[PDB]
Amino acid sequence: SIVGEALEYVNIGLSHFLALPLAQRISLIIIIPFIYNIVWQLLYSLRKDRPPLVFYWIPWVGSAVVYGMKPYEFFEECQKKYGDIFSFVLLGRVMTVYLGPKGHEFVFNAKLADVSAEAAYAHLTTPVFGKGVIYDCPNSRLMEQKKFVKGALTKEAFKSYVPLIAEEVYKYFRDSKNFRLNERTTGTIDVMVTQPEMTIFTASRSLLGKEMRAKLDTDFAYLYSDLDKGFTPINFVFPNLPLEHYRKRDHAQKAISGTYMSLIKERRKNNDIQDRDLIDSLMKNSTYKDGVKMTDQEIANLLIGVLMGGQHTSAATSAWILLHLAERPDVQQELYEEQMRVLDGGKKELTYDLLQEMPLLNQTIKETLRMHHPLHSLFRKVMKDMHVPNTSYVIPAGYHVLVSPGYTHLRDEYFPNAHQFNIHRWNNDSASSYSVGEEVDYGFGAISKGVSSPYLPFGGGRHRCIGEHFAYCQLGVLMSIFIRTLKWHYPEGKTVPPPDFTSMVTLPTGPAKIIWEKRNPEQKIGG
Ligand code: HEM
Ligand SMILES: O=C(NC[C@](O)(Cn1cncn1)c1ccc(F)cc1F)c1ccc(-c2ccc(OC(F)(F)F)cc2)cc1
Ligand SMILES: CCCCCCCCCCCCO[C@@H]1O[C@H](CO)[C@@H](O[C@H]2O[C@H](CO)[C@@H](O)[C@H](O)[C@H]2O)[C@H](O)[C@H]1O
Repeated sequence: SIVGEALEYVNIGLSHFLALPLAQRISLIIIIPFIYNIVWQLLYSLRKDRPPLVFYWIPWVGSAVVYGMKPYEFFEECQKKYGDIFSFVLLGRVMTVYLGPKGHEFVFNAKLADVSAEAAYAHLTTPVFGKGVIYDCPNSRLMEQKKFVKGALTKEAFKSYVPLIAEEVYKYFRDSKNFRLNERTTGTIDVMVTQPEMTIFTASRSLLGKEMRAKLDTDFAYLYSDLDKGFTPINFVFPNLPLEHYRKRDHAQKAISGTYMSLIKERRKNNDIQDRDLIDSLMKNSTYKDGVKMTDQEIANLLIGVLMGGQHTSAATSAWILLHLAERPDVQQELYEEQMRVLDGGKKELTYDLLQEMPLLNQTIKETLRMHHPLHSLFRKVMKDMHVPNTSYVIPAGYHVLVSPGYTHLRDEYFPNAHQFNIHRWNNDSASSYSVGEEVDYGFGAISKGVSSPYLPFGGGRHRCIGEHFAYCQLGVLMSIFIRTLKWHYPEGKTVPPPDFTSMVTLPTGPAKIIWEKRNPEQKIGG
């Protein structure tokens, strides 16, 4: 039994390792994890209680590069080889993807005990929004925060928002250097300049109120830019680095939330709390069901998060709407005729109810969100082992699950000719979304119990979006006015750009320029 002499040579070998020249040591510090990673994958591949794991060369990094550049093309290749459930390594994390409607069910309807959104997202959002809200709090708090925000998102609220949003659009056409319709009949714009600007102007005026919109006409607007630059997927890896980008971000968060808090405290002092905006609403309705009240700081931080999330999804979407219509004068013409019919040649004022009578306009939004889901991947951290039904698979705690309704939006099996933009695929189905059957309430209102729809621009289950009707209201007013006021087209040789999958939303790669011209060159915008 010469295991003793073998154990002596183990200790001897461990000693001889340290006497290697330093280059051989570093070389061994690199070659040994690499070889072990390959060996580990080969062994892992033997497992039958695990989904197939995408092979990768660089330890820790995994498939990060190819996933980040072209996630849908990555998914399609993986789907061909391995089917609908497969894992990949992403910067030290194991991501289990479940494609298609069954994956929507597996992730969006997973048990609260099994998965955690806030554990996946906290580092992404908390340094931008501030503490105590959205993902920096337990799920039950998030549920009620969504309930609070929904209280300012009623039909009656949208009826008041429409003329406010319309006013802001017309003001932008009049005053922005990108347009100046009283002085120019044609111009060239970068839609990733105009649309983020129009989106924050319209959303601040309606959700935040006249005071906070007024602020955007000052140097305070630079704080919003500074905060917007902090809203980036780099926060997943580097939420805080001692650089200037980060300190500009933190400073802006303090100053913007400070501005909101100043208005909040001034309103309470003056007893000036009406039903004007989301701030009024949160001042009157922000008590959790255990009787704890949101602080003024948490109210402000929630306002930041709502406005920032709504900012990126909606600005990206109206950019894509403009870009797809720039090569589709037929759609512009069809939309214009609908406007003339619904609004009696323009003699009728746009109202929230009339927006509902504009199916083609709404189908255009719907179809843009099919082809351009602003969020290509949604994440949950796995908290308890999950059995994948009808498989032998178990997804262990410490893994992440990734769901991608945006991938299914682009599958021919569910949307024939899925890479053609065609608003008429939605004829007699112009609703922003539809609960086909039974409903459930997680704390913010009854929503569809099933999430099997191949079309889920707004997600589903407890984390489902509550801004869908605001987004359609905002996008609808904005596009109604764009269509009635302008025609637009591409400069020669340009077409729809491909998306940027490394940004917070799948926005178009730039510079994405269109040329506009006034339908009525003599139309003037008053005020
Ligand atoms: C076209 C516009 C929009 C799209 C496509 C969209 C999409 C989504 C999606 C897919 C989710 C689910 C996220 C997940 O499961 O991880 C979500 C959540 C949410 N969205 Fe939106 N959104 C849009 C606009 C807005 C707007 C305008 C607001 C606010 C006014 C908003 C506020 C929220 C909130 C509060 C949540 C809940 C997050 C959670 O429960 O974890 N969204 N949105
Ligand atoms: O903002 C994100 N998720 C919060 C969000 O739901 C966004 N949102 C939804 N509705 C409106 N905004 C949210 C909810 C409530 C709020 F109040 C504020 C919010 F903001 C998100 C952003 C980027 C990625 C992402 C993932 C992978 C990726 O690819 C990679 F890794 F870079 F390669 C790129 C981006 C995922 C989620
Ligand atoms: C015969 C004539 C008389 C018939 C009666 C007609 C009643 C008309 C009143 C309709 C009610 C709408 O009036 C009021 O609108 C505001 C929006 O401005 C809604 O307000 C809602 O949105 C605002 C703004 O986001 C939030 O601040 C607020 O917390 C929320 O409740 C009120 O909830 C609603 O009560």
